[PDB]
Order: sequence, then C-alpha cells, then structure tokens
Amino acid sequence: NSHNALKLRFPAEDEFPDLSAHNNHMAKVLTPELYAELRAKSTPSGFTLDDVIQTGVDNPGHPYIMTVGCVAGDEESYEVFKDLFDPIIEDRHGGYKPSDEHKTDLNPDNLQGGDDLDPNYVLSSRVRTGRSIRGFCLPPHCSRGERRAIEKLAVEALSSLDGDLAGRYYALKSMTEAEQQQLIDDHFLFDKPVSPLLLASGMARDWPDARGIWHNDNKTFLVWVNEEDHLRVISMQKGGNMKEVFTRFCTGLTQIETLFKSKDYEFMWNPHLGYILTCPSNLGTGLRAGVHIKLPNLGKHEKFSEVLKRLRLQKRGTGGVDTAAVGGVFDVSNADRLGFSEVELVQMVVDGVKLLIEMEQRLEQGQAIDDLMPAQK
Ligand SMILES: *CC(=O)N1C[C@@H](C(N)=O)Oc2ccccc21
Repeated sequence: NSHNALKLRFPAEDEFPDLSAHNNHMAKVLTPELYAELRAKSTPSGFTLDDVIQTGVDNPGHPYIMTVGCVAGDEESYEVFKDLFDPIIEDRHGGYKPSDEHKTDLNPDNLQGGDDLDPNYVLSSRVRTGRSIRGFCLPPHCSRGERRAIEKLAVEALSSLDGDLAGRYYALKSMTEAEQQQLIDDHFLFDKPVSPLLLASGMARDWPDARGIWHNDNKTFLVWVNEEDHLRVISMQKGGNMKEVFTRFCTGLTQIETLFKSKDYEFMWNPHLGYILTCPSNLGTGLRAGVHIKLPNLGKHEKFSEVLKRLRLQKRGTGGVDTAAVGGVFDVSNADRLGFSEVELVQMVVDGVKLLIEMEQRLEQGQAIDDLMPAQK
C-alpha cells in the first residue's frame, strides 16, 4: 500500500495518535515504540496497525467501562500485530498469557444439570456466539464480493438445516415493511449501525448488502449474517431449561460447521485464541450465555455486584426482553470468554443462578444473605 509508505515517510512520533485521555486497552498497551516497530507491518489483505487502532483512537471510553480499543481485519491480523494484541488480551481476559491454551468443549452431555431453573425467577435462557469463515476478511475489512460470498454459503448451509432447526432467511435489502415489522416485534432484527464506534470502523459498509437474518420456525434458533461477525448465532428459549438451549446451540453449530466443511470451508480457530472474531474481547468462545431473571430484592442489595463478580458472572443489563422490569429483571451472563470452555461457562452460569435464586428467596423472607456469600471462583 502506497499510503502506509507515505506515512512511513513521516517520523513515527509524528504519526503516533494522541491517546492521552483515552481509557481503552489499546491506549494502555500502545507505546510510541510499539507503533514504530509495527507501523510498517501489513497483512495479506492489506490491514495495517492504524487500521487496527483507529477505533481506539477515535473512541476514548470510560475508566469504569474499559473498551478493548482495537479490532481485527482478518485472521492474520492477530499474528501480524500480535505484539500489540497479546498484551491487551492478557489485560482484558484475566491475564491470559501468550503461551496459554484455550480449550473448546461443545458436548452438551458434559454440562451438569441446568434443565430446571426456577421458572418463577428465570424467564428466558439464551446462548450467543459468533463465527468467522476462514479465507475471508472480517466485517471491518471485508469487500462487497467477499461479503456476498459469505452470505451465499451461509444461506445455503442454513437452508439445508431441517427439523427443529428448519427455518427461513430474510435479506435486509428485500424485506417488506411487514416482514421488517414482524422481525422487530420478534426482537430478531438488527438495524443499520449508527454508533460512532461501528461507523468509523467500516462495519457498516455497503449496508444492507449481504446482511441477513435467518431464524428457525420455532423462534428458538437465530443467525445474523454479516452484521458484526460473519455469523452471529443465538439459541434462545423462554423459561429456564438452559440445558435445552445449550444443546440446540451445540447441535446447530455442529451441523453448520459440517455443512461448511462439506463445502471445503471452515471456521477461524486456533488452539491459543479459540475462535477468531473481529473484536479481541470476544475471543476463544465468544459465548454470552445469560438469563433474564427476576431478582428484585437482590438487585437493590449493596452486595449484588460482589456476588456476581465472585460467581464469575456479569449483569449485562436490566429490564428483560420487553424492557419494562428495569430494576426487577436482570440479564446475567458469564463474564469470561477466553480461557474457559463453553461447557464451563454454561456450568458457571447455572451454578451461580441457583445461588442467586436462593439469595433472592432469603431476601424475600426479610432475612440476610451474609451466610450465603460465595468465594471468588
Ligand atoms: C471489541 C469491540 O467490539 N470493539 C471495540 C471498540 C472500541 N472502540 O474499543 O470498537 C469497535 C468497533 C467496531 C467493532 C468492534 C469494536
């Protein structure tokens, strides 16, 4: 690329971004020396360090909520600029060292229990993840031709799914106002990105070309094509049979991967980073296994955050599916993504939810939970 060479004509410090008041991990890792060493490297697709750190430069963040500050344009991005990604991965994934190994377990039989979470508290159970198809650039860097290719192969694979997974595909471009309305009412629809995060990163290029929503006829399995990763996979079920949701998650992923392999394509995966995705923060399992749960008394407790932290879980939001119950209903999911297998995260969620329910009941009786406080897991 001639532009990166023209940049190289400038002193490195003269091209170094001003990350003074930034609070992302990239700003915490990017020394002026690292920029000098890597500001010349590039990936086969043409992804540069500036293309990796632009979002972090434009989007400072909050000290409380530390964003990663960088994205990947392709698989090779994680190795070409590993001298930058690895420290941020260590900092954002609990000290995951460069030599650590990620184990991926997708055998639902290895999860203990989780079939009967108290239906009077757990309203919904959902497991979400992402996948990148090897050989294509990621959404921040992919091309119209690429994107259209991935959409074609993904739609073929989904159209091959049958049974409880048999479903339909809606292309965002061809959607009628009626179909769009139905999807919005279903909470299945993703709209055109508007955040200064995504728009600056180029994740919204050529919208809505090659972007789609596939869902099974039972509204329990949903796939998003070319939105924020090549595929975004969600398995959801009203209630608390987390085992069923995770089993659907696993089997659907396995069938999709089998179809892709039959067509000589595969997911981006390695034994150190797990599955490869645009954002470093979703590496390894990209798994967000959560529950919408009625924990009104516990939510107003001054230890709720500490209990969630010790259980290795996070409160990703409040309100539940239909907003409404903000303060009473909470969306609680696994906090870790890399360094733990999928089964381990789902386990952690089930186990923590049981104790949360017990705490909520005890607080209901007017008693104290100081005896039920867990130890850091
Ligand atoms: C990790 C992630 O999803 N990010 C990080 C974010 C930031 N500014 O730190 O920027 C973007 C932009 C586009 C896609 C993903 C991310």
